[PDB]
Amino acid sequence: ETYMMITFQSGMDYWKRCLKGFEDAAQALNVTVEYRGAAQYDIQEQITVLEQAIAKNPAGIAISAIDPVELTDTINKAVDAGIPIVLFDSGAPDSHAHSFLGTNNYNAGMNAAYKMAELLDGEGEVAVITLPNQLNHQERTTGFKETLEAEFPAIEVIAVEDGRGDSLHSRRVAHQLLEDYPNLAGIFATEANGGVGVGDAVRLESRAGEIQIISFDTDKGTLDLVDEGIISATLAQGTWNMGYWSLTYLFHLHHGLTEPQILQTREEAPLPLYVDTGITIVTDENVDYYY
Amino acid sequence: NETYMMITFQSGMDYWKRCLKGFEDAAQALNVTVEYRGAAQYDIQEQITVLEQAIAKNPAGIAISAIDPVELTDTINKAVDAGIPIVLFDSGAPDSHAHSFLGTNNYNAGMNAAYKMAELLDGEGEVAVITLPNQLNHQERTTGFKETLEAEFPAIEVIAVEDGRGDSLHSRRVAHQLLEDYPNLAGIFATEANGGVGVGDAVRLESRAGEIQIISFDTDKGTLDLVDEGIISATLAQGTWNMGYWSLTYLFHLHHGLTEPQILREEAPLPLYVDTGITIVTDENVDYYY
Repeated sequence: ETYMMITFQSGMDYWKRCLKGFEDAAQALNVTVEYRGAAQYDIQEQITVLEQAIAKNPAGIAISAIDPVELTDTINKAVDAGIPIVLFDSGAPDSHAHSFLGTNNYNAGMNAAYKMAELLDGEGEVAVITLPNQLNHQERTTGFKETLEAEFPAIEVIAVEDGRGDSLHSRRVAHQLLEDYPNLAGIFATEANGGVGVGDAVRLESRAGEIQIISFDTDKGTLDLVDEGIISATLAQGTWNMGYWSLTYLFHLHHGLTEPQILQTREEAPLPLYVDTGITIVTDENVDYYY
Repeated sequence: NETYMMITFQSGMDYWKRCLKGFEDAAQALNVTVEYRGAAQYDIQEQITVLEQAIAKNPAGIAISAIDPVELTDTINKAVDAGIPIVLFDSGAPDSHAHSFLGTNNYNAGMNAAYKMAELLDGEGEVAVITLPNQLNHQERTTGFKETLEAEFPAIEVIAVEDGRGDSLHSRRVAHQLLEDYPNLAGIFATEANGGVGVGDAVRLESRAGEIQIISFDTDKGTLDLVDEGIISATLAQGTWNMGYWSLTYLFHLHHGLTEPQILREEAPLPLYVDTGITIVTDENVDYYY
């Protein structure tokens, strides 16, 4: 009885706490886990990994989909094959997977808006560095923007720019933003590499902490920048929760412990649709517990 | 004697039975006891007292559906301050310090209704909504339905949203008057079970019994009968077994400190929200909901 976790950019640190929750639930439940993922950020490689998982016919699969649409046919394949499968971290809303466990990215952006307004005393100019073509980053940016337009009319969003998931690139972008906008007070990076490059731009310009910076996730570089007073806050996603509750949900499904709802098609919906695994604000106040 | 309490209002109504089934199912597996208590009427002060008494009992946890999103917050926070795990299910209290909420996402339930209406109408036509204008859960369904129509389905216009008052007879009068006022009306969404019954009955009394598409809410027998009799096109069922089972499971995790919480220096031990799902029920699956 083995439950499989499937990722992308599989060696990345973000997954380590996902996996830990997953192994904590499995230890609790006396079952086995196997970790897998595409080593690169490559859709066809994640399709191969998932296809390979389905072929071993495990007790269940938890997967963070690299793309909300281009993995769907493979996900439904698992479902069709009678394998319990849940999404975690990144979803595929049109697929037939049995649950999604992860961040409400709109609300995450809303959390960042309130934190920003607090750091700026309710006024000032802000910018976003994000990934304009990724849906989770788009929701993050819309949550932030819409929350500020709604609750903080004295804070104004003056740019949303593309940090390309790349620190050097985000630094050049941040730097250009600091030139173009004399009174820029705050920067929200929706993506970790973006925040690191925004922190390097502010510290290379001797402006730590004149410029308020909010970033995402808890990579060591992000936490070092926060511990050093450069990045003001980072949003930590509930990765342990994703792992612990995905496993749990897979186990329940596998052992038929739920009373499924019955669809028009007479197929079964044995799980809740969505588990919001939370978001934590990390500042120097709490940075220590996140290493 | 490890005991989990489920607290409701109008506690004897059929809505709750499947929540309690779910709760009891989780307890049985875990070898723990449950108690079911509630305001027997629709009465705010009554539920407050029921919850104060539960707190006094010092259970291993409390799951409660809050009769009012505001008026129960101070009592809920008393449970929290007393060190008793407490989760909301079904009807929330967003401003309280409760540990989690397990329940429908009403905006999304409205959106699901919109997609199914769109499909029923081949994406075009006049529709009306019958709702509770001053209730937040009903505002959310109406909004989710309208904004999904606005954005995704330009050729479907909702021509009216009407107050059904939770009373069918009134909703009958309303559907009838709607049918007179809008000759080309193709559909009606009722966000509330009694509106849906009133709409159903008006439609059959006018022998429109399949040229007006009707979507309702919940799985009251009155509703499911109209679905089976081809009068109601679909009804939206909440994941009430889910609510009870995962509430119990979450309280048990809280009570025993079974999670790794996120810090701030105070711990956040549970996922904030569990979306327990909405299922579209037509004559195709209606049999499984009795």
